[PDB]
Amino acid sequence: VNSFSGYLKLTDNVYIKNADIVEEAKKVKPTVVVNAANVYLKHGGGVAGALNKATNNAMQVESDDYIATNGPLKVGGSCVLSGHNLAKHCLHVVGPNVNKGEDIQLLKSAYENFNQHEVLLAPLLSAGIFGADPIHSLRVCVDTVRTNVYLAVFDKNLYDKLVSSFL
Ligand SMILES: O[C@H]1COC[C@@H]1Nc1ncnc2[nH]ccc12
Repeated sequence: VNSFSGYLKLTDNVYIKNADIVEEAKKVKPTVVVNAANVYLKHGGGVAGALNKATNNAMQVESDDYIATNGPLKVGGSCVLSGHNLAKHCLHVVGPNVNKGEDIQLLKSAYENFNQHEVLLAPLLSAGIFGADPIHSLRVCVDTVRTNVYLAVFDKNLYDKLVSSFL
């Protein structure tokens, strides 16, 4: 039993809700919140910009030190950093950005990072400003993630479409 509330159950391990991931994280304080990161951990917009803003830019400060030490992530890769005031940990995961020409096949590799954590609050990878089809992202999530994932979908219209089209 966990404290996630109001989710629709899609499969044995995947759950979904129309919610603002920032507000969800502040309420639940999950062990892991997933950020829709880029390889430079520049949290300018989308989910990343919103999560970083909610940390009063502390996420960005920590991320800049991480990059200065380690260099950029790989597309499809991840790193674990602090969750600040939102969660114990933030798993920064880089899905492919279609508006940069990146290979959508890397979306499966991106979701594989979730399997290193027993329970996660997450957005749909490569959705929103990353330019992928969110219906496809949900399909890859369900077919790749084996741990317990709670998906927050900000847009109500999109949430309803994802549920109604789910096979
Ligand atoms: O699938 C994501 C990528 O593009 C649009 C979607 N964005 C979001 N999803 C959940 N909570 C959110 N809070 C702020 C932005 C946001």
